[PDB]
Amino acid sequence: GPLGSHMKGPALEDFSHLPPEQRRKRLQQRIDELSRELQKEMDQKDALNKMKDVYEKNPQMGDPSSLHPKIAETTSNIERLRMEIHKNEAWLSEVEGKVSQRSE
Repeated sequence: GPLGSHMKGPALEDFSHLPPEQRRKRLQQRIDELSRELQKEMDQKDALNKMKDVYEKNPQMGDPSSLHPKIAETTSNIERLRMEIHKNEAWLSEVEGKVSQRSE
């Protein structure tokens, strides 16, 4: 089944198996991790872009093309982490719209 929740290990695209209130609490914690993780990668990219420039202005360091895989993967992790923030926010859009567990 294409909709059989084919998730990549710890990368859950669900969090629905727990109730909205408990859910959003974990979503906030997930966003916490991902945003803090992303902060590293975003900085890492700028560092790599800076580093690349150093390799360009001063080949003393080495070859800038050897840093192309660096920037590529670094940016890929940036996208990866950011979209994982988005998925959480997407669920929050639902969860925070229905914080009540229906009627009593």
